[PDB]
This record gives sequence, structure tokens and C-alpha cells, in this order.
Amino acid sequence: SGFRKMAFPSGKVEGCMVQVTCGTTTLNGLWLDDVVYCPRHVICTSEDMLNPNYEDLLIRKSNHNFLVQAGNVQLRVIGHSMQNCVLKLKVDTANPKTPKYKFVRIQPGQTFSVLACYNGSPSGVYQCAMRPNFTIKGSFLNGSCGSVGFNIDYDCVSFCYMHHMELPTGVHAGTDLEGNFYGPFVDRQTAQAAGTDTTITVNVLAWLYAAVINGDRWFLNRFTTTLNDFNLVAMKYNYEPLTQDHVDILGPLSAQTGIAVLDMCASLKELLQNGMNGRTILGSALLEDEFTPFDVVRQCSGVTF
Amino acid sequence: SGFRKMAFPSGKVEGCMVQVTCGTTTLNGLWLDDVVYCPRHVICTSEDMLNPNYEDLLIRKSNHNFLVQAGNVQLRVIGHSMQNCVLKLKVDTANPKTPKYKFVRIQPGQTFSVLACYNGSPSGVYQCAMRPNFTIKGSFLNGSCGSVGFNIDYDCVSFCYMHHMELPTGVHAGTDLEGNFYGPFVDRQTAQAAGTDTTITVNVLAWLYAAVINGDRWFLNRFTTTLNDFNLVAMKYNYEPLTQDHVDILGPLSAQTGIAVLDMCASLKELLQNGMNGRTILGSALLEDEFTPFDVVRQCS
Ligand SMILES: CO[C@@H](C(=O)Nc1cncc2ccccc12)c1ccc(Cl)c(Cl)c1
Ligand SMILES: CO[C@@H](C(=O)Nc1cncc2ccccc12)c1ccc(Cl)c(Cl)c1
Repeated sequence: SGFRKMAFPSGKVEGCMVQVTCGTTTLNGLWLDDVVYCPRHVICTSEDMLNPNYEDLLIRKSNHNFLVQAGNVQLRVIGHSMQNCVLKLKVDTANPKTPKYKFVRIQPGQTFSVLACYNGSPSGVYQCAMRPNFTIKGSFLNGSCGSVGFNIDYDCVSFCYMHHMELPTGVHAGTDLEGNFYGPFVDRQTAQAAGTDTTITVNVLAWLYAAVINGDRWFLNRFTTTLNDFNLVAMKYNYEPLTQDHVDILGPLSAQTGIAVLDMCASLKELLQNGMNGRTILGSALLEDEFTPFDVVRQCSGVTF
Repeated sequence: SGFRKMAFPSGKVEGCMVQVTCGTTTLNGLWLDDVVYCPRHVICTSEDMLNPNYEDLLIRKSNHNFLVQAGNVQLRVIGHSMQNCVLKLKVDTANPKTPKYKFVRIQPGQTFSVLACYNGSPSGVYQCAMRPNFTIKGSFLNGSCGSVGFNIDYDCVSFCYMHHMELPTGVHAGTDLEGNFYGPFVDRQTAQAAGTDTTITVNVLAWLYAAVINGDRWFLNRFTTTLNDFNLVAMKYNYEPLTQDHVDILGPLSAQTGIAVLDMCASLKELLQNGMNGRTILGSALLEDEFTPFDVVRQCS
């Protein structure tokens, strides 16, 4: 019993966190094998960031300009290259703590654990979702750039995010590990705004299934709906469209709880039109959308890593 | 900016998680140096649960009855002793991944990270508070016994909890690492019930300060209150009494935000009477009580 916002164990990622210092800037780097990945804005000062030519700024840097520190051991940089918005600092020493890993680009709605670091030192781990507007609602302070978002698949760390910046609303923007930003964001000091967000419909339904599994059934009703009728209501309440893929992915939960996906959709349709009526679902007065259908299964099944 | 329920990195604790098997029971053990700590009820059978005599059951045990597994390496048990409700299995190999650690007993309201494990394998990490009723609102399935609660302040892991049982309401009861249960709980199948839970008032105020720091100010008001008047109101909403210690602890946040503790108390009093009016505080429609004043200051560093 119990449902918590649960992150993947961060041990495999902690062994990769290093501190990258370039001039006045100090941020975090991900050390995998003999390469240290970090945001490319580390090479920039407050002057460069306004309109930065990163190719030109990098050509002026030498390997000794980058100070990489793994614990209290200074790593020597023997190369530097750039892949999109990530800087790849080739180092002489391969990280012995390098886990089995992949670089994966995630889609909006997909969740991941964030290992927040400051000065190459992990300070906290939290679970969050890639918003449909491509921002994350993280918890980050200055110096957390280079902090990574990840999932664990069996014994393989899939790195899916690297924190670059904080938008004026307090939401965060970053890239996948290939340096490609999530969303219409750029690593330059300019007017950037996160788009109007939407609710991750499949994740709300996944969390409603997790509430049923936990004994919270008040929101259930005798009704079912067409996927088209549900999507009309969802569109109106700033909810993401629920595709047939989402209905299929919610299948095992529908089987476990005995409530069809379109049946649970009718419960959500009612909750949107009438509210919670002072009641809570899993100790929450709002519909939670940061648990994917897989996260609910993993938590209510106890999958280990 | 941003406020999240944030757990401590679990790496230091993952390197200590082992699987402890005694007969039919398989739960988790914490391997620190040459000792494996796990709930003593691993030695319990079906009948020896309503009224077990743990001293007598453990005297019938030999070191080869306990099968400790660290990864795919079977650890050899060379001793076994009991300290309250924890079983201490002395092993022949000291854990090379053993971090700097302390055993600390926490008080209600105190928060900690929980590394949920099954079969000695960490599966997830989440944040908890020790409820005023001495239970935790965890997320645990069968086989999670021996999972630990911890805080990691400066290089050192302070172990404060070991999961022992799930109560009939779905809340969890466990012990500190010295085997002493939190609350009036026992490791017997006797009829046990968690007492009526209350809201951690100091933690709600700490989180209201975190909202002010983040730019949420709608709930603030021109009012202040006496500590006595605040407690009389809050106790009617099933809130913990706010002591002078809590007012002192909230001092740095009061200084940082410029809102006196008794002033923020009146904000909380208003929230209790009015509700949120369809508004949220830090993306939440309920008053959050699992963030201590120390958590807020650390997360808003
Ligand atoms: C200051 O360096 C970056 C930044 O915003 N860092 C942060 C990242 N996350 C949270 C922060 C909270 C407070 C303050 C700074 C935070 C930054 C600034 C502008 C641009 Cl265009 C880019 Cl790519 C990077
Ligand atoms: C059944 O074994 C224990 C237990 O509660 N395990 C669990 C621990 N946590 C969550 C569970 C969820 C579902 C089912 C079992 C869960 C147990 C039972 C009674 C006593 Cl008195 C003790 Cl000390 C231990």
C-alpha cells in the first residue's frame, strides 16, 4: 500500500557526476567512459551569453581551460568537441563507475528521475515529467546546470535530460544527452517563454488506476465513453489528447483493476466537470499527471534495479 | 526556483542493501561493515507471529540458517545477536561500499528518504515524514521489510528507519536502527492500530515560507496571532500544537522572507478556515506537511 512520487535509485548516476569549471563558471558534468558531457554555456561568460558563437568560443579554449574534478581528483582533459548544446570533454581516465547506459530522447508525458547536483556533488533526487510544453517543473538553484534526468531499464541507465536553464516562470529547460533541447528553447540570454501547458491525460488515468489499486474508489462510476467524446471534453479542460496507444498502454492496469480505459475516462470526465467535491485521491486534491502507466505498474508490482 | 519533494541521493545506501533469507522468509538487510541489520521477524514462522518469543526462536537458530546475499555473492554469517526488534547478523566480509554513517532516532515531523528494496535490490527512492502518530505513509509491498529510511547530511548517512510492518490502514510502522520501534507498535500479529493522525504544523509553516520564497504570496495576510490563539484554532483542524521550539526553528525563514512566524500562523489560520479557493500553493491544492524547516532552507539554498 501507499503511493509516492518515487525516483529510480540514483547510485549508478552519482558515480558519474563530476564538476566542470571553465573560467568563472562552475557547473556539473556527466562522466561516462572517457568523456565528460556538460552544457556548452559553461564556456560563456555573462557577456558571451547574449549572442554566443559557440563554435568560435570553443576554438579559443584549450584543454587546460576546462578543470574537471571527480571527487577530489582532477581529471585531465585531452580533447573537447561540441554536439549541439552539449560540450564533450574527452578525458584521459575512463570512469570506473561507468554503468550500462544509453542516451534516449523522451517524449512529453514521459517521467524521469533528476539527480540535482551542485559542484559535481549529488544533493537530491526527485521524480518529474517532461511537460507537454517541453519544460520540466524541477527544483533547481544556480550551479545545477549539467544535472541529469534518467530512467533505469533493468540494469541500464537511460540518460534523457541535462539541465541547461531556468525560464522566467521558474520552470526548467534542458536537452537530451545529444545536446538537442526539449522544446523551442535556445541556450542564449533572450526572451524565452514556456508555452501554455496541458495535463498529461494518460498519466492522470494511470494515477487513477493506482488509486483504485490502493482502495480509493469514490471517483469510479457506472459510465463509459467513446475516445472521441472523451477527447472533446479533454481538449476543453487543457488536457492532452488520449490516443489509442495510451488506451493500449493502460491495458494491464485496466485488466488488474477491472475498470476499462474508456470507463476510467468517464470518471476523469466527471472529475473535470464537477471537481473532487472536497475529497482526495491518494492524499491529493488535484489530479496528478506525473506518473506514467509504467510507473504505476513498477510501483504497484515492485520492479527492482 | 521550484519546489519538489526531493529525496537524498540513494547511492550510499544502495551499496548496503543485501537480501536476508531465513527459512521461508526473504526480506532486506542493511550491510554496514561486518554486520547485517534486518527486522528480527525474519526468524518468525506462521504460528510464531501472534505471540513470538524472539529470544527463544533466535536461540534455536544457527548461523547457516541465515542466507545473506549481496548481489550474487553469498555472505557467510559468523554470528547473530538481537538488539530490540533488529537482528544483527555478523558476517565474515566487511562491506567495501560501507559509507560514513550514524544511527539516529528521529522525532515526529522529521523527514527522511526511503530506499524501497525487494530481495536486496533497490527499486525506488522516495521522501517520507515520520507522522505525529509514529507511522510513515510509505509505498511498500510484501518483501519490503528491512528497507531503510535515511538522511544524508554532509558525506554521512544517518540511518533513522527500518521498515518492519504495514498496519491495517496501509500506513507503515518500523524501528530506528537500534531496533526500537517508532510508536506503540510491536513486531507481533496482535491487533494494532495507528492513532488518529495530525498535520505537522511546523512543516506546513516551513512550506508556506518556501512558497513565499518561490513567489507565491496570495495566502499572506495583514494579520498576526498569539501562539496560544493559533494553537487553539489549529488543534480544531487536527494540527499539531506549535511550540516555542518551532517558532525558533522557523526564525531564519521568517528573517529571509520578512514575515514573522506568528504572522505566517495567521496566514495558515486563514487557509484553514477558507480553504484554497481553487488556488494552489507550490502546485498543490493541499497544505503540505512533509517538508521540515531544514528541508526548505536546504532546497532554497
Ligand atoms: C545562470 O546560468 C544559467 C541558469 O539560468 N541557471 C539556472 C538553472 N536552473 C536553475 C536556476 C535558478 C536560479 C538561477 C539560475 C539557475 C543560464 C542562464 C541563461 C541561459 Cl540563456 C542559459 Cl542557457 C543558462
Ligand atoms: C506480512 O509480513 C509483514 C508485513 O507487514 N509486510 C509488509 C510490509 N510493508 C508493506 C506490505 C504490503 C502488503 C503486504 C505486506 C507488507 C509483517 C506482518 C506482521 C507483523 Cl507483526 C510484522 Cl512485524 C511484519
